Amino acid sequence: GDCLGWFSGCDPNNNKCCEGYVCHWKYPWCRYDL
Repeated sequence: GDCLGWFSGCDPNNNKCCEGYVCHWKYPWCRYDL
């Protein structure tokens, strides 16, 4: 494992997900960026 993943939870200030995902304040879970 390298990144958190859309399934994993992350923060907007401490985003630790893989390219493509975004920790928008809207929700904790990593939301897609499409």
